[PDB]
Amino acid sequence: GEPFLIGVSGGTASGKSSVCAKIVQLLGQNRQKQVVILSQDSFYRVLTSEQKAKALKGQFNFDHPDAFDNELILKTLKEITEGKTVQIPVYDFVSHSRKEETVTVYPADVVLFEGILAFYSQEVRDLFQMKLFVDTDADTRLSRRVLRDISERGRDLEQILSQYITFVKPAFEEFCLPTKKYADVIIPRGADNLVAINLIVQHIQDILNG
Amino acid sequence: GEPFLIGVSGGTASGKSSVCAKIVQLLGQNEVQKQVVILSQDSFYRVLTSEQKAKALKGQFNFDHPDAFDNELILKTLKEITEGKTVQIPVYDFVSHSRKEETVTVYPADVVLFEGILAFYSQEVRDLFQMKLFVDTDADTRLSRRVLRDISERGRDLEQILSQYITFVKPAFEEFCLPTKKYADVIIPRGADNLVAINLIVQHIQDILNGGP
Amino acid sequence: GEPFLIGVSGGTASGKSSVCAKIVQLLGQNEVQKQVVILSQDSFYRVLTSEQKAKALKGQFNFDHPDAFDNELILKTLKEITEGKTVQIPVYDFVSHSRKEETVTVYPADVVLFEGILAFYSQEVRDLFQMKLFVDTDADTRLSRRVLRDISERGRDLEQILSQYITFVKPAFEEFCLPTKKYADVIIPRGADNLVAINLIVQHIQDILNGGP
Amino acid sequence: GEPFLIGVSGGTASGKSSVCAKIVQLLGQNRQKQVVILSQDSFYRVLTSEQKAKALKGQFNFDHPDAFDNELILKTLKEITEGKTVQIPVYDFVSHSRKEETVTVYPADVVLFEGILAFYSQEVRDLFQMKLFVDTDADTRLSRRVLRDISERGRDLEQILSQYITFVKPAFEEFCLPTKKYADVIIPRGADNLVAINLIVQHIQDILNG
Ligand SMILES: [N-]=[N+]=N[C@@H]1[C@H](O)[C@@H](COP(=O)(O)O)O[C@H]1n1ccc(N)nc1=O
Ligand SMILES: [N-]=[N+]=N[C@@H]1[C@H](O)[C@@H](COP(=O)(O)O)O[C@H]1n1ccc(N)nc1=O
Ligand SMILES: [N-]=[N+]=N[C@@H]1[C@H](O)[C@@H](COP(=O)(O)O)O[C@H]1n1ccc(N)nc1=O
Ligand SMILES: [N-]=[N+]=N[C@@H]1[C@H](O)[C@@H](COP(=O)(O)O)O[C@H]1n1ccc(N)nc1=O
Ligand SMILES: [Mg+2]
Ligand SMILES: [Mg+2]
Ligand SMILES: [Mg+2]
Ligand SMILES: [Mg+2]
Repeated sequence: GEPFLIGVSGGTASGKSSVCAKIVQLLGQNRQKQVVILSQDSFYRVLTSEQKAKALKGQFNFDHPDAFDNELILKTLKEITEGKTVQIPVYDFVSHSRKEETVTVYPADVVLFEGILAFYSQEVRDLFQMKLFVDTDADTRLSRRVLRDISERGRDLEQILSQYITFVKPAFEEFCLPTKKYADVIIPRGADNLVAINLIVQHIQDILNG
Repeated sequence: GEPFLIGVSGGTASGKSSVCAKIVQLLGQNEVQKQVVILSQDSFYRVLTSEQKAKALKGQFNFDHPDAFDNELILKTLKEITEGKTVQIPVYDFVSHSRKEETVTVYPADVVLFEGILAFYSQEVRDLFQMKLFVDTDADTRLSRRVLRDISERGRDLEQILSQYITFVKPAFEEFCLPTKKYADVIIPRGADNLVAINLIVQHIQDILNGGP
Repeated sequence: GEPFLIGVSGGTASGKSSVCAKIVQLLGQNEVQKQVVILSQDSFYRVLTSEQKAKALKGQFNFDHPDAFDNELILKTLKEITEGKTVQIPVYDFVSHSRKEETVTVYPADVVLFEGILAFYSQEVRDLFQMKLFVDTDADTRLSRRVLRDISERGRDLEQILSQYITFVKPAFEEFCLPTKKYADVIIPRGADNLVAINLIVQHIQDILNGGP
Repeated sequence: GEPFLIGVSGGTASGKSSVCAKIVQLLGQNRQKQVVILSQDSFYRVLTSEQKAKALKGQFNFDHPDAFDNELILKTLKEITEGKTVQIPVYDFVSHSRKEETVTVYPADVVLFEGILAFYSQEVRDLFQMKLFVDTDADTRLSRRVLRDISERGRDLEQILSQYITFVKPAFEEFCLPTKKYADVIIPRGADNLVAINLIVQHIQDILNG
């Protein structure tokens, strides 16, 4: 069959992955539908030595649409829509290097693609049969983002905040937030909005059933 | 010869003090001078009982709640300043959460600026202000500034800072500060960076002090 | 000899048109005159396809969404007005949800006011404005004004009005209009009733037109 | 035993009664705790013929603290806290008349007292062992209030709105909203905030159990 591709966007630490996890979990509550969640973060571009030098100095914008391998995203997603098995790269964010190992993703009935810029490119955007944007208060997101980067990346607090003000927040307002208008459903308060998520799940189930 | 009281509000680390400072500096650049004094709501915290200080040590005291401040003393102080009287302002030790014996003498001035997250909360205090300004700054910009302020305090954990913010500061802002925003004369987006708005406010103050243009 | 463009935003029935009207009237009272024209975003709705009009008849078309407006035509029109050109403005029939054949000629002016709930949404349009104002009015005050406007339309059900508001108008305001509020130079609480704020804005406009005080 | 008195306040159509119903319903989910919900609207004062004339002309403020029989409220609530059976008046809002029939309320383990001005009087406020304030967007509340009054009171639309602007909204900002500072828990989004309500229920259960 043909997979049902769902695109999920939203600002940093807005709860995109939590909303996808909730969707899969509620899909199984109601044979079973196979569901897989993909992340745009897996498709960061391979950096040159100069770009990696700027990144280690905190001078590379990883929130700009150019930072993502949009060509690899488009090709991976188009092969999924045609029902094939694909290989997903494994990107190391602490070292800014795409690892050699890949992850095999077998065909599923529903595929969720989440990322801060999932709706930016028009070609990938037209592949999504449903599009969701996760909305969360900017300070709530920042404090999640700060705790997340302190532990998962081991970075300094002052350097996290200066990176946020320099790159993350401006790129959100210039590149991510405008893609909100392409969303079929906008979800305020993220995964805690179980009412909205339940409507989305019921909509997904009715499209697959008939 | 009546002091001109200006109330300044806005969320934590929105720029209330910087806006007050910019107004003071701009008022002096166009002097042909004016006595200007700045008061802060943070000087009027209540003295905590030993029961309350115990909860405070466990991070279970809401310092952002209206009850945390001496609203009676705020009103009495600002009313006397309005009448041209000289007032005594307490000094508050935040480590001890108590008031030192020494007070600060504050003399009347041409312009008195009072800044506070809850400056507009009480109706009696709000009516004392002949001009009211609200500083509107992005929440994540404010949180970044607020974290850097609090973290400079020695032995103040970051996860303690962020959890106090999520539990007390953000809810108190939404529930007690934001409903008063409607009462301002002018709302200043982006804080002290908004000089077109601040220049208009300063020009309006100069013309009130001069009895006209 | 360049027209001075002012962008005005704020939620539904916040007072955008009244604020524009008050600015026009106050600019003429202190003339020693200035040509001022007012444009509205509601003139730039897109023509609806027969598929879209069908959903509109079932109350399932979002007229508050950014896609409902001709952003290309808005930008092209305001860019030509900025250059001092004369523009043709469409006329929109709301019953038919289509554009009449007749257009309205709009000549350049000293001051051009553009008002719209989504006036600041697009970055290209937002940068054309040399001054940006946001009108901040209580939501229940706005809803009361909005219901009385819509209910005067013949055969327009009240429960249809309120459900269109809850489904489309309020969410679009929170998700598309409010994030642009930060870009305004001045935020006007309580709308056209705020004459201290409006007087400051008018005085600032007069001084830009005069090249100084 | 002694009943556990809970006071619930909030603006018009904020969901106060819906929050009380949800609390009772979740209390029984977890012998059983007997719970009763009382409404401040039952204790409107008996109007004189002149006051009733102004009310029929739309010139009486039913949102002012003086409109409620605070003496009867205090006495009814104090007798409840001492464990007695009380009689609750039955007020007719369309006619502004207290009916002669009363409702018998037998002792319960938990008593919820909801009303726009439940925390206004300090004497009634000190009787509440827990205090809750329900927060909801003003336009959401107005549209609920409008539909509610169109049907339950049969009033004209223009007269509902003018009453709201003249009395309801100003009295909310002057009398109701300031009592928010007495609340132990503030509930944004009303009954839809099942996370906050669950914490309240668990707190109630732990106070009753031990
Ligand atoms: N910096 N920065 N911001 C980006 C994005 O905002 C976030 C995307 O996902 P999200 O968690 O915001 O949803 O990843 C961060 N990233 C990317 C590569 C790397 N080597 N280190 C990182 O930190
Ligand atoms: N926690 N907390 N919040 C409060 C207020 O929100 C902020 C004042 O407002 P502002 O400076 O943000 O304008 O001070 C914090 N405070 C209070 C006492 C203390 N011993 N240490 C503190 O940190
Ligand atoms: N529905 N709705 N919302 C829209 C907008 O929110 C409002 C414009 O903004 P404003 O007048 O509130 O400033 O017009 C309404 N509209 C649009 C088309 C039509 N045929 N009838 C209407 O009523
Ligand atoms: N008018 N008015 N406002 C009041 C209050 O706002 C509301 C209290 O309860 P709430 O539903 O706002 O929670 O009752 C209304 N009332 C009272 C007596 C009467 N004879 N007719 C009424 O309509
Ligand atoms: Mg993620
Ligand atoms: Mg300060
Ligand atoms: Mg208009
Ligand atoms: Mg009720």
